This record gives sequence, structure tokens and C-alpha cells, in this order.
Amino acid sequence: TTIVALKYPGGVVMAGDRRSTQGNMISGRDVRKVYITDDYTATGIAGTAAVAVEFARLYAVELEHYEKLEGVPLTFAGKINRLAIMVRGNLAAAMQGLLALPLLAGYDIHASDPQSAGRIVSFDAAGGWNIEEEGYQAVGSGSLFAKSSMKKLYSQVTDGDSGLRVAVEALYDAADDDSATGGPDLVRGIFPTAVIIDADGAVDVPESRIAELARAIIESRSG
Amino acid sequence: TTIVALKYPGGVVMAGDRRSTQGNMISGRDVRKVYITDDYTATGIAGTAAVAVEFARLYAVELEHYEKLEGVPLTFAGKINRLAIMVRGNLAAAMQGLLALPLLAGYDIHASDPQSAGRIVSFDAAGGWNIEEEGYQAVGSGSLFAKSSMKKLYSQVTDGDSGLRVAVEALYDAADDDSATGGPDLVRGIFPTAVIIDADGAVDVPESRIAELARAIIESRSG
Amino acid sequence: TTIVALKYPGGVVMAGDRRSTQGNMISGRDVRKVYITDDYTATGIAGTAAVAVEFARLYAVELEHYEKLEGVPLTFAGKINRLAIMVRGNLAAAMQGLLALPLLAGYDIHASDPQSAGRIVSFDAAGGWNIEEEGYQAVGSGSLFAKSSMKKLYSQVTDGDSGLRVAVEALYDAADDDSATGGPDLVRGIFPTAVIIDADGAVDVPESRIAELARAIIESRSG
Amino acid sequence: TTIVALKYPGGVVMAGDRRSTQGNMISGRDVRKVYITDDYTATGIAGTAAVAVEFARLYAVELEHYEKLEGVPLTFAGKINRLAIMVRGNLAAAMQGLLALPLLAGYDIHASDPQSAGRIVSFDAAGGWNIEEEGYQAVGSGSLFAKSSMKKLYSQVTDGDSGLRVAVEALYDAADDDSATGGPDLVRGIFPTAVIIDADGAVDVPESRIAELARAIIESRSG
Amino acid sequence: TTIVALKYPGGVVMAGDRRSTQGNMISGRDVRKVYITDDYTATGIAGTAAVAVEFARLYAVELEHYEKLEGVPLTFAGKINRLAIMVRGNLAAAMQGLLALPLLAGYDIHASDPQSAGRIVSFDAAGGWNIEEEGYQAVGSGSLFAKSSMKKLYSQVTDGDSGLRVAVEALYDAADDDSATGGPDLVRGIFPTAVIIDADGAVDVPESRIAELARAIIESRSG
Amino acid sequence: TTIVALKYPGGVVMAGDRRSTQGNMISGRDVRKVYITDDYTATGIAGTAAVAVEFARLYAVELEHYEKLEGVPLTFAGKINRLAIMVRGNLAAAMQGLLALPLLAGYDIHASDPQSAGRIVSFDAAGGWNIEEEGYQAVGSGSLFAKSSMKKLYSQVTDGDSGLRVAVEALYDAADDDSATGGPDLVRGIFPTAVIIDADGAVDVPESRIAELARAIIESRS
Amino acid sequence: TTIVALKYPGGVVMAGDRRSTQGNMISGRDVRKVYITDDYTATGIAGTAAVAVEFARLYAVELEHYEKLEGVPLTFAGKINRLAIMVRGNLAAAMQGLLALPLLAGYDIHASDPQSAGRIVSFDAAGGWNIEEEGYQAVGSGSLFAKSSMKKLYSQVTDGDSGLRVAVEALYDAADDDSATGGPDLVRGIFPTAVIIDADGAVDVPESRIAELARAIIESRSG
Ligand SMILES: CCN(CC)C(=O)C[C@H](NC(=O)CCc1ccccc1)C(=O)N[C@@H](C)C(=O)NCc1cccc2ccccc12
Ligand SMILES: CCN(CC)C(=O)C[C@H](NC(=O)CCc1ccccc1)C(=O)N[C@@H](C)C(=O)NCc1cccc2ccccc12
Ligand SMILES: CCN(CC)C(=O)C[C@H](NC(=O)CCc1ccccc1)C(=O)N[C@@H](C)C(=O)NCc1cccc2ccccc12
Ligand SMILES: CCN(CC)C(=O)C[C@H](NC(=O)CCc1ccccc1)C(=O)N[C@@H](C)C(=O)NCc1cccc2ccccc12
Ligand SMILES: CCN(CC)C(=O)C[C@H](NC(=O)CCc1ccccc1)C(=O)N[C@@H](C)C(=O)NCc1cccc2ccccc12
Ligand SMILES: CCN(CC)C(=O)C[C@H](NC(=O)CCc1ccccc1)C(=O)N[C@@H](C)C(=O)NCc1cccc2ccccc12
Ligand SMILES: CCN(CC)C(=O)C[C@H](NC(=O)CCc1ccccc1)C(=O)N[C@@H](C)C(=O)NCc1cccc2ccccc12
Repeated sequence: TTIVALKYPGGVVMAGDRRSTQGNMISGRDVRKVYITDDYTATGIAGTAAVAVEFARLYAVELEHYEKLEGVPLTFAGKINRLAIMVRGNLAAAMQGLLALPLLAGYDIHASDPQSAGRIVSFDAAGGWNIEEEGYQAVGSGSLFAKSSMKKLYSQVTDGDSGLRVAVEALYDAADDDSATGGPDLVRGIFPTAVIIDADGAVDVPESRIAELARAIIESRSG
Repeated sequence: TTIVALKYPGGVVMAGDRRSTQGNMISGRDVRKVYITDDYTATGIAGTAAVAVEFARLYAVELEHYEKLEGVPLTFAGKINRLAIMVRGNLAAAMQGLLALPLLAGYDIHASDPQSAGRIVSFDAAGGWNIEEEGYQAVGSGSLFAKSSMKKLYSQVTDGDSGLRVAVEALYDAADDDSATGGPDLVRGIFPTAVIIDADGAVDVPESRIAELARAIIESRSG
Repeated sequence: TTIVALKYPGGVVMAGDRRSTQGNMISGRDVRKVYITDDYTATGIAGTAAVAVEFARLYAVELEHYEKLEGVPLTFAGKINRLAIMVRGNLAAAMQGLLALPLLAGYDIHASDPQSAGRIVSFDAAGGWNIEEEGYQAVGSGSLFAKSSMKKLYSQVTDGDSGLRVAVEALYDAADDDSATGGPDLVRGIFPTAVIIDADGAVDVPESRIAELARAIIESRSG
Repeated sequence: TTIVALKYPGGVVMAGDRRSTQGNMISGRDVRKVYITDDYTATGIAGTAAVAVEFARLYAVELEHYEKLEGVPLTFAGKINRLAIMVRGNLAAAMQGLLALPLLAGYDIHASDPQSAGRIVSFDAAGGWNIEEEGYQAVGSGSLFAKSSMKKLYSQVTDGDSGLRVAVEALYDAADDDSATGGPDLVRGIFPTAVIIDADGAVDVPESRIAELARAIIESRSG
Repeated sequence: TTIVALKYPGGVVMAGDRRSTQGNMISGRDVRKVYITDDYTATGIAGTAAVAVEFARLYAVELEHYEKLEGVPLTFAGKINRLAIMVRGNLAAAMQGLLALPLLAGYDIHASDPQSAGRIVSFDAAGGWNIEEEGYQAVGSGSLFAKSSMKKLYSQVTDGDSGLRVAVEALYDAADDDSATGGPDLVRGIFPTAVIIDADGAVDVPESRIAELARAIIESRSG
Repeated sequence: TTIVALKYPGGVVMAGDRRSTQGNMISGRDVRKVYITDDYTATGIAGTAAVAVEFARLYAVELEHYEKLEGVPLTFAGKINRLAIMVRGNLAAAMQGLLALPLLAGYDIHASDPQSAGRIVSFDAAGGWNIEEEGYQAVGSGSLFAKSSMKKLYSQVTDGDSGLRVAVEALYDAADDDSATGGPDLVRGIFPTAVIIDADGAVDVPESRIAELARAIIESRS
Repeated sequence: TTIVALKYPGGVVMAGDRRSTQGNMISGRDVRKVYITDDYTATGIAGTAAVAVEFARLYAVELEHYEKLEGVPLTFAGKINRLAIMVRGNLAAAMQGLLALPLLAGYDIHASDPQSAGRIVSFDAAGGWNIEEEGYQAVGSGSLFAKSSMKKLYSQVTDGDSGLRVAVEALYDAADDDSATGGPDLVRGIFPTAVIIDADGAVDVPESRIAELARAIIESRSG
């Protein structure tokens, strides 16, 4: 698994690979690991499938629950705190093998500067979290390759589109060096999933855009 | 890892993928797992790289050693016994993690029928061996997938070319369902290695032939 | 054990073998592993017999329970979720040996496209689920052999009859390569169980048609 | 695995199934487990393949070695003792999992009565042996099914041919109730191996005769 | 211990031996292991004596309890389910050595065809149950000898008498090959217990009839 | 520890950091992990210090031993084999925790094409080796960061100088993301060590040039 | 991690590094480890991030909770006790790896002598506490090095500013000899965090001040 997220001027982007394994065996090619959890938040998760989907689902339900009870959505800090509490709650099972870590990408509507209002928060198995002030982050078995790639490509991020390309390319490098992360399947037409978040909300990036970027990167490395 | 071997009228074919892993990380893209061990036999090995290479090298040396000492090469059965004894010798280390299993493909010059002179022999970690009378065999983490693919495609084997095609395609399905097995890397131009053996001896199949077969299988599954 | 399920135009088909073992001993020849759980759903289960049957029975009761309490059946997603939760509840006992995995086949009455309204969902020991968009799926000790067979035979599926034949042939390959999966017993007249589900509901396929198909497969493979 | 042996008037017969497994997976369909160890003796071995084949090979070499050194073959008692000593020698490795048990069938050329000159000897993991004066014996995972079948069918043994039928049928029942023992494959034309031993020596029973008897049994149990 | 049960046209028969052991020592010669649990059902149990007798006693009590509470006896399926739940309830204690498995024989008065209304249900330590469609079944340390005997004698079962004799003979073979199963004691006048169940109900077969069959079997095996 | 090696037209370069640790404590700031083992080969080692230095020392001794006994140096393949056999020999102690892996960089004088005669060989704890046809390789706790950095910077390698810079920068990224890899110490004046190998042989890169390259990278990222 | 605290005439200062690790990998460069817990107390914590942040936040909440409930802040002894209790409460999780130790720096408004009203309290994993009468203290993986540095530099503490310089220099030495403690990053402009506390309350030391002191130290150690 590899989940990546990076800040661009005025928003944030998150993308994830599509491969699911049981040990060395490929058990899935079309899985979705990045979920829109509310109008301004997306979550990408690495780890045990059952636990990850449970995280995404339960979290979305909790956030909208607070919003309907109290007539107002949680502050972003509050959203972070609830996700962390959820992870910490799973710690016991995580130590026996049902481990899953989330990566949080959001747009803080109450932030002062709407152009840096994007937020990227990483978590550990104990619920400890860090808000990434360096602009990008990744989680999963390919997260080191992806981060080290973005370290070189991040200066090319000037808007949402260029940031989306850097995200897809980081996933490409991850899948290149990690067998548990899936690269683009040009035969089946399966590409990474992406979510883009700005002041207008969180939207799924359409498949075709990611496919165009994928073919562009592949060509770039061939000739 | 996936190593395949199949009999065709008048010869035998063996092919292997090019991937090396350490856990989930890709540690090699160009490795060689199929070795010509003598003029009429090739060995492909799965398992720990160091032990596999030592097997191939030491075995080739042993065969040519006997051939120079006694002026005549071993009967094929004798070659079988030697590889088996070598494998059994390693059992202790195999238990401690240095496990490697070979697959032997040969052409028996002393066979009655020059068309069924192909031989495929499989081994286990304790040296037990079986001569495959069903025409094909595979070993490695993707070997089950390769075998099940060849079970369906084997009726199409009529000459060296079709047999080589079925072999490469079995490797394709294997890499398709196993992350530890590498498929064709069309970007870097890295394809499986193949060895073909007939009455004229054992030759390495050039990479361009396999490249053509790979592209053929791909656009065969694309439409 | 092997259970297979595949989508065909306008419906879904699921079939399961009939063998029960205790270690190497054959303890059953006539076992039924595919259960109609409601008017539009069948469940086939692999694993400990007690746990498998208990799953099927309790699941059917739960679905129809909701249907009578609320005057309407669950949406298909709801059926998936309840099965997953049931599996997850058993995780503790499964870790001690009472392990069972189900495979879900259903027809979604609320789907827009009647042709693709078939649904096949697979589960793992932790309740994680996947809706298979590639058309077929299997579970059990022979599941990899069956999946790899259907990978080659699936293009021949155009109706319920051809799909049922591909299913039975997949079970044949599974039982061919798996000692824990039982093939057709022509001496005793015992054949796999099959369930077909379309807009008209879920019905048991009559044993005679499965017999016909089994003999067709056998005869095509002997000459 | 199942090996059977029975005494008939004027000779002895031994037969073995053809299946090789790794756990539940069928890893071989054609293996030979019954070996002619000298002009008047055959050995069939059950257990791990490496140790079984090693037993057969080494034993045959030992017997013929004594015969060429001393110009005369061992008494049957001597053959028994040497096989026993070999098993006891392997006891340590067997206790570590490399376990194999043989079954000995011979014709004692020095017996007074040529009708009761048949000999059937069974062994345990510590080398203890028993000469079976009840006429039949079996070894392997299906040996209890085979023994109990012969307990009912033994009265039908009147010559080498009927004894061969009873042997093949006992193997049939063994394969019927034990998944680790393989029955006759009428699709592939693979049947158990048999060796018959009388005053003229030990000879392999031709494939076609066993095939005939197998179909006789099958059509006998169907109608 | 050995308990056998078989279906005959219009009824069912169950019989059990009389031996009780502590390790190798004979601790009982006249014990009863087959109990009439209700007007149309008998249960025979193998395993720890305290647990077996408690199963039989509590089970009969449960059946008659339901009958008196609801004015009607349980359907046979219900009887199965309650016995299964009882076994599963004992599972934990079973894995500490207090293990007992039952074998259920009944006559389903609500079946459509009165001549095939016989029912034989076997259970495992986890409560999994199977209704035996092949006509006979056994449980205990001698159960495999008994089953393999009935496999040969079952074609002779045409009525209650032939079914009874076949059962008693199966117990004879079980006791012949199993030291934990007791054969007929002609010195003490102690023979297996048997229950016959048809449309008129379940009755204990008198000792005289069983002794008669025992002597018949012995002289059949002597001459 | 992080050791990097990369091929450039007509040669090869290898560089390694200077940090030695015991757990979290820094126990050394100036160590040398890249050694010239013969006129045309250098070896850099990661792992337990004792095993690493013993590897380098015994390896150099073995090569020169064969050269003096037989009047000719080992073929490059032979050098590979001897280093591999040494690692395999250490496997047992390595399993007790005394693990060290080498990285081999050489110039093959018997090579067909003098431009592409550079060679880079990596090893695992069992003596398995791989000759890298992709131009660069690294070993140690920061080797993932260094490899992934070179994956982006390698297209900039056109001569010995650009290759040396790329190596030093990969070490910079490695030390940036790995606490067990030491970056340039501008206060104490301690920089990575580097060895360059071409047809004229293997020579130590002088400290001054690495210091310059480091300060250029630093000023470039600030 | 390294947290230092030292008393100066009329106040106290506490400072902490900014590095976060996962084993050898640096997972953070800007983390905050020193928290102002109330107007007159700051807490810095070393260990697992989740537990440390939870300690700081929960502690601040508890103190202000008492202040609002009872209209008056806790005595310093009370503050110390509550923190001590909080740690002892975490002891169980600490035994399993979720270990965190705090270091408390405060200004006792009720102290008799205002120029020595600074207080420094250290804690162990069981909640045992000690008030440091020697003027300075440290906690974390670099605390030995920082303490031994302050042991030499403490005579230079004459006002708040000299105390701040000595604190920063101790952190510098700690990061110099410990890889788990991060020094000043002049490229990214990230420096230790510092809090100063006197009678006017607890205030965060501005980053520019610490940067000045850091660069001064570096220049002093280079030339
Ligand atoms: C979707 C469920 N299926 C098919 C039935 C799988 O095969 C998933 C696989 N389960 C397992 O490997 C089973 C783990 C387990 C639990 C209890 C006892 C023993 C073993 C998995 O989680 N693999 C992990 C390593 C993984 O791939 N994780 C990647 C991942 C991340 C976020 C969302 C995802 C959604 C679906 C699938 C994967 C997802
Ligand atoms: C070429 C060697 N390199 C680079 C230095 C590797 O990373 C290989 C990798 N080592 C390891 O996994 C080392 C594990 C180990 C052994 C002993 C003690 C501690 C740890 C491997 O064998 N992987 C296995 C799973 C594998 O990929 N096996 C496939 C394979 C088969 C036949 C010939 C091969 C030759 C080269 C590489 C692979 C080969
Ligand atoms: C039906 C009960 N009988 C006859 C007495 C069996 O022999 C079944 C067998 N029990 C066992 O092997 C007992 C395992 C156990 C339980 C408790 C403590 C320790 C060990 C089994 O489940 N085997 C597994 C491997 C299996 O065959 N699984 C296949 C299977 C799948 C779905 C529904 C099924 C229903 C009936 C039989 C089999 C079924
Ligand atoms: C023939 C070699 N092959 C193919 C590579 C096999 O798969 C055989 C299989 N080895 C194994 O299962 C490997 C055992 C092992 C050794 C060390 C560490 C871990 C595991 C086997 O013996 N199976 C047993 C259950 C068996 O089938 N035994 C039956 C048997 C009896 C007499 C002669 C035989 C000759 C060939 C095959 C089987 C024979
Ligand atoms: C109760 C009858 N007596 C005399 C006091 C026995 O010694 C029987 C013997 N007890 C024991 O072996 C005691 C074992 C034990 C109990 C608790 C903790 C640790 C160990 C037994 O169960 N034997 C087993 C192997 C057995 O024979 N089982 C067969 C059996 C089946 C159904 C009903 C039965 C009724 C009486 C005797 C046997 C019965
Ligand atoms: C010898 C240098 N000194 C000073 C006495 C050290 O403390 C080094 C440190 N010893 C240790 O960690 C002791 C290992 C040990 C062995 C047996 C039982 C318990 C513990 C080390 O090797 N650290 C490893 C992690 C390391 O830093 N390795 C880096 C390294 C690589 C290549 C050549 C090197 C040469 C000198 C120093 C380091 C070198
Ligand atoms: C901030 C959260 N992140 C980002 C994903 C981290 O990587 C932190 C890292 N987690 C871990 O090391 C995870 C440990 C764990 C927990 C449960 C099961 C298995 C393993 C850590 O605490 N490292 C320790 C060694 C550390 O650096 N501790 C320093 C420290 C002290 C006070 C406040 C802090 C706040 C944030 C970060 C660090 C802080």
C-alpha cells in the first residue's frame, strides 16, 4: 500500500494505489484506499483491509453525527483528535496483527490564509499525530520511496494540476520499488485513486485525468 | 520467483522471471534464475539467491568434472541423483532459512525416441525427486498460477515456438497473480530468461524473441 | 473445500464441492456447502463444518428477521455488512481453529442494469470484504486452482448454461489439484451443488444438469 | 500413500498407488512406490519421498552386493534383518520428520512348500518387523482401509491373477476413503503399480492388466 | 469403544460394545453405551464415560421436556440441533480430555416415505453434524474397522434382521482389530447392546437374539 | 551508515559518511567506511565496525596475496566471488548480531568497453551478490533515501565531477532522513570520504573538493 | 529527545529539542515537546509522542479544571501530586512500551523568597518525584549529556538571559552526542523550543531569540 498527500496553493491532494495482497499473493486490483470522510476531509489508510474500511466508515459517521447533533461541524483540530482517539482505541488489536494507520488530508475552512489552509496529518499505531509543515507525506509499505521522490519533485508544485502529477508520480516510484504497491495497469485500465480538496470541498479526481498523467510519466521514462 | 519448464516435440523449454525481493522491497530487476548447467541440461532455482546460485554453479562444475575425469558425461538419471544429493546436503541450512529448490530440464541423448527425449525433474527440500510425465512443471511462489495456466494452454504446444510462447505466458499469469514474480518491464526492456534444449544442445533464447512474445501476450489481453 | 461463483448475463451462479475430511480421511461424500440464504442470495462457506453451517443458518435467519420486522429486505450493501460483522465476531474462535470463510453471491433487485445485477463478494477472516468486479471468485483449499481455471474459461460465458458449465469445470480443476476438494463421483452419482440467481430468484440447479455437464467435461478431457 | 501385499497359492503380489501430496495439494500423479529389490523381492515404501526412494535404492544395492561378494544370495531372514537395521538406522531422522516405513514382499526359494513360500513382512519406525502369516498386509495412510477390505476379499484369492484383482481393489478402497492415496485415473490412464513374485522371480505386472482390472472394479460398483 | 448404526428398509439399527477401560486396564465388562433417548430415537456415545452418560441422560430429558411443554415432540431436525448444541457446549471441557462424541439414530415419523424414514446423524467435537446418506456410520476407536466392514456387508441388508446381523458383525470386526472395543464374551454371557427403531418405535433387542447372531458369526469365522 | 556508489562515463565513484553509533549515542564522528582494496577496486562496508574493518583488511590482504602468489591479479569476477565467500563465512556470527554488508566498486581493466567498464556489486548477509546494471547503488541504514535521491539526480551524471557531486548529495539526503547517517559537520570540518576509480586506478578524493561540494549543496537548499 | 530546565534568579526556564524518530528514521523536525500547562507551570515530556501529548493536554485541563471549580489554583505541591498520579496511572501501559516521563518547571507564587521561587520536579515511571535542589535537570535520551554540560555551565547563570543561553547550549551538547536529539537546523530555521517563567507568568521564548543564541554557540564552537 502507498498513500500520498501533498499541499498545493489553495488546497490539498491525496492519492493511493489499488493493489491488495494476502502475503505475496495479489488478492485485489481495484480496491479504494482513499475516502472522502466529509466535505473538507479525505482519509487514506494502510494496513488490514477490514480495519481500514472500518476506520473510514466509522469516522465519516462520527463527524457527520457531531454536525447533526450540534448544528456545526467540528473544528479541524477536533477532527484530528477524534481520528487519533479511534486509532488509539484499535491499538490492542493492532498489536495482535489488525494494524491500520491513516493519513488525513483536509482543508481548514477557519484557517486565516485560504491558500495554505490545506492540512496533512499523519498518525502512528498509538494515535500520536503530526501536522506536516513540510507540505507532503505518505504512509504504507512504499511510503519511503514516495516521500523521497516527492522530496525531489515538490518544487514543481505550483497549482492543483501540477500537484496531482507529483502525487501520481510519487505513487509510481513507490510501486516501482515496492511489490506491495500497485502501479498503473494499462491492460486493465486501473489507476491510482485521487481526491482533491480546496475551498469548494472534496472531490474525486476523475479516472481519465489520472490515466493521462500515468501515461505521461511512463512515456517520460521510456522515450 | 517463478520457474517454468515444458516439453515440446523434440525438445524442452525453461523460463524464469527477473525479480529479486527482500520482504516487500524490490531488490533486483535483472537477475538470472535459469542457468545452462551442461550442454543438455538447464537448472532454474527458486529460493534464497545465494544458495540458488551456489547450486547452479556447483552443479555445473560437478557434471563437467565427471565428464573430464571419466571421458563421458553422466547418464541423465545420474545427473538427477547428483542434484538430489546436493539438495539433500543443504537440508540443515534449508531449515534455518537458506532454502532453495531447483527445477531440472534436460534432453536425454540416450532416449529411444528423439522426440520424447525431453525431461523435466522436480525436487523438494529433502532431495526427493519426480520426473514429470505430464509435460510441464513450475516452482516458486507463482508456480501454482503458472501450472494452472499451462494446464489450459498446453494443448497448443506443437513445436519449439509455441512451447516457448506457452512458457512465457505462464510466467505472465504467474507475475500477474504473485507480487514476488516479475512480469515484463516494457519501460526498461527487461524480460524473462529462457533456455531451449533439443538434440543440437541447449541455447539461451535471446531477449528480443521473448520481448516479441511478451508484447504479443499483452496486446492479446488488451483487444 | 472449493466454492466458486461467477456472474453471467442477467444473473449469478455459485457451486460447491461435496467432500468433507478429517485430516486425510474422507469423512463425507455428499456434503452441501452452498446455501440459499434468501430469495435473492446464496452463501457458500469453507472451513470447519460446525462454524460454516452455523454461519449459513444464522445469516438466513438474520436477513429474513429484518425483512419481517421492517417490511422490506435489506439493501444488498446491508446484507454484505451483516455477513462481514458476523465473520468478524468469530475472529477469536477462528484463531483457535474454528475458522470459516463465506463467499456471497446475490442479485441486487435495486440495480439499474439488469444484465450486471449479479454480485459476488469475498471475505477474509477479519471480515474485510471485496465486491469482485472481474466476474468470478472462489474460496477454499482449491480456490486458487479454480480461479486460475476460470481466468482462462470465463470468456466462454454467455448465459446461465455456459456459466454453470464453466463453474463446474472450475470445480473439476480444483478437485483435480486439491485432495481436500471432491470431484464428481460417477460411481455414486454425487455431483457438486449449484445455485442460480436471476430476477426470478434463487433456485437450486437440478442434480441431473450438473451430472450432464460433468460427463461432458470428463469426455472432453479423455479424448 | 497405500501399499498392499498378499500371499497367493504359489506366489506373492504387491501393489501401490501413484499419488504424491504436499499437504492437501496433489504434487504428483505418476510416482512409483513399489520397487523390485532383487530377483525374488519387492519393497514398497510410504512416507517422505526422499527417504522412501533412498530406502529402496540402498536396500537393492545391499542385497545384490552381498550376492556378488559371496556368490550366493542372502536367506530371506537375512534380507529381513538388513531392512530392519536400515529402518532402525533412520529412526533419528524419522523422529525429526523424515519418516518412511517399508513393506517387504518376497518368495523364499529355500522354503519346502512352493505354495506357502510367499512372505509378507511389515516394519515399524524402530525396525521391529512381523512376518504376516494371515496372508496380507498394507502400509501407508490408507493401510487400515486396505487391510479391512482385504479381510473381506481375501477368500477370493486363488491364483496370482485373482490376488492381483484383490490387491488393486484394496487399493481402490484405500483411495476411496483416504485423500492422500490416489485411485485409478481413467482420464489420464494412470493406475497403481504391481509386482508379482513366484518361483520364476519377480516381474512388474503390465499396465494394461491393472487397467482392465480397475475398470472391472469400477463398472462392478456402478452397474 | 465402537458404536455402529445402519439404515434398513423401513427402519434403523444401532449397536454398541460393552467394554470400559482406564488406559490398558479393563474397568468394565457390561456397560451400556447405546441409549433409547425417546420413543423414536436412540443415541450411542463414545468417549469419557461420565460425559457420555450425562449427554444421553440430559438429552433424553431435554426431548421429553419439550414434548411435555409443547404437547408435541420436536421435529427430527430439531432433535439434531439440540444434540449438536449440547456437544458444542461441551467443546471446552473436551479439549481438556472430557471428550464425548454421539451417534444419533432415529425414525422420522414425519417423513414422506416411511420405508426410507430411517436417519443416522454423526457429530464432531465442535457440534458439526452430518445426516448420513450412505446408509451406515460408526464412532469410537474401532469405528474405522467397523465402517470398512459395513462397506462390504451392507449390500446384504434387506430388512431388520439382516441389518442387525451386519451391525453385530461390524462390532465383531471392530473388537477383532481394536483392543479398546470388547467382543462377545461367551464365558460371561456378555454381548453388545442393540436398539431397533421403526414406525412402531424404538426397542432394545433382547440379549438372546444378539447372542444368537454372535455365535453365528463366530462359527462362520471358524469352520 | 550510508555508502553510495555510482558509475560515470569512464569510471566509478564511491562515498561514505563518517558517523559511528552505539544505539542512539554518537560514538564516532570521523570514521572511514570506504577503503581502497586494490589499485582498481574500493569497498565500503555497513554494519558492526569490527566486522566491517576486518572485511576490508582481510579482503585487501587476500587480493594482494593471490596477486603475489600467481603473478597476476584476480579477474573481477573472482574478486566478487572472494568477497561473497567471505560474507557467507561470516553468516553465523551475523545471525548472532555481528552483521556487516559490503558494497564493491571497481574498474574492470579486462572489460570490452573502457567507457562502461565501471562495476558496482552489492551483497547480502548470505554472500549473494548482484551486479547493478542501473548505474548506482547504496548500502546502510540510509541507503533507501540515497537510492531514491539518485533515482532523480542520476540523469545529471556526465563526468567525474558531476558524479562525485551526485554521490555527495545522495549522502546528504541520507543523513537528512536517517539519524544513523552523519551529514557534513561544518563546525568540525568533517565531510564524507570518497574514492574515484578510472583507467588510471583508484584514488582518494581529496577532502577540499568534497567540502566545497557539500557547501554548494547546503547553500543550494537554503 | 532532550528536555532541560534550570532555575535562574527569580525564575525558571525549560527548553526542548524538535526531533521525532521511529527507530533510526527521523519522522519529525518541528515537534513541540515543552508545553505551558498553566500561567505558572510548564511541562516537557520525553517518550512516546501519543502519551507525552496526552499527558500535557490532560494535565493542563486538570489544573484549570480545579481552578474553575474551586475559584483558586492548586498549591504547587498539589500540582506535583496530580502529575505524579497521572504518571503512576500510566505505569501499566508504560510496561508494554507506551512510556513517557515528564519534567515539570514552575514558579511558586506562594513561595517565601521570590528570587528562588523557581521549582523543578522530575518523575519516574512509577510516579516517584523529586524536587531538584541543585538548580537544573533534564529528561530524555540526551539528558545525561545535557546534565553534565549544565553541571559545568550553571555558574554562568545570573539572570533569565544567561539561563536561556545555558539551556540552549545544553541542548546543543545533547544533540551533539545523541542522534535521537535534534540540534539547530540552520537550513530549515528550526530551533529548540523554550519557555520562561517568572512572577509575571509563563511565556514562550520567541524563536528569533533562540536562533540568535544558537548561531552564537555554533560560531563559538567553530571560530
Ligand atoms: C478486502 C478483503 N480481502 C479480500 C477478501 C483481502 O484479501 C484483504 C487482506 N486480508 C488479509 O490479509 C487477512 C488478514 C487476517 C485477519 C485475521 C486473521 C488472519 C488474517 C488484507 O487486508 N491485505 C492488506 C495487506 C492490504 O492489502 N491492505 C490495503 C488496503 C488499504 C485500504 C483499504 C483496502 C480495501 C480493500 C483491500 C485492501 C485495502
Ligand atoms: C542478489 C542478492 N540480493 C542483493 C544483494 C538480494 O537482495 C537477494 C535476497 N537476499 C535476501 O533475502 C537475504 C536474506 C538473509 C539470508 C541469510 C541471513 C539473513 C538474511 C534474496 O535472496 N531474495 C529471494 C527472495 C529471491 O529474490 N530469490 C530469487 C532468485 C532465484 C534464483 C537466482 C537469483 C539470483 C539473484 C537474485 C534472486 C534470485
Ligand atoms: C459434519 C461433521 N463431520 C462428521 C462427524 C466431519 O467430519 C466434519 C469435520 N470436523 C472436524 O474435523 C472436527 C474439528 C474439531 C472440532 C472441535 C475440536 C477439535 C477439532 C470438518 O469440519 N472438516 C472440515 C475440514 C470440512 O470438511 N469442511 C467442509 C465443509 C464446508 C461447509 C459445510 C460443511 C458441512 C458438513 C461437512 C463439511 C463442510
Ligand atoms: C517427489 C518429490 N516431490 C515433488 C517436488 C514431492 O512433492 C514429494 C513430497 N515432499 C515433501 O513434501 C517435502 C518434505 C519436506 C522436507 C524437508 C522440509 C520440509 C518438508 C512428499 O514426500 N510427499 C509425501 C506425502 C508422499 O507423497 N509420499 C509418497 C511416496 C512414497 C514412495 C515413493 C514416492 C516417490 C515420489 C513421490 C512420493 C512417494
Ligand atoms: C465410569 C466407569 N468407570 C469406572 C469408575 C471407568 O473407569 C471408566 C473410565 N473413566 C476414566 O478413565 C476416568 C478419566 C478421567 C476423569 C477425570 C479427570 C481425568 C481423567 C473411562 O472413561 N473409560 C472410557 C475410555 C470408556 O470406556 N468409554 C466408553 C463408554 C461410553 C459410553 C458409556 C460408558 C459407561 C461406562 C463406561 C464406559 C462408557
Ligand atoms: C569500534 C568503534 N566504536 C568505538 C569503540 C564503536 O563504539 C562502534 C560500535 N560498536 C558496537 O556497537 C558494539 C557491538 C557489540 C558486539 C558484541 C556484543 C555487543 C555489542 C558499532 O559497531 N556501531 C555500528 C552501528 C556502526 O557505527 N557502524 C559504522 C561503521 C561502518 C564501517 C566501518 C566503521 C569503522 C569504525 C566505526 C564504525 C564503522
Ligand atoms: C508524532 C507522531 N508520529 C508521526 C507518525 C511519530 O512518528 C511518533 C513516533 N511514534 C512511534 O514511535 C510509535 C511507537 C509504537 C506505538 C504503538 C505500537 C507500536 C509502536 C514516536 O513517538 N517517536 C518517539 C521516539 C519520539 O520521537 N518522541 C519525542 C516526542 C516527545 C514529546 C512530544 C512529541 C510529539 C510529537 C513527536 C514526538 C514527541
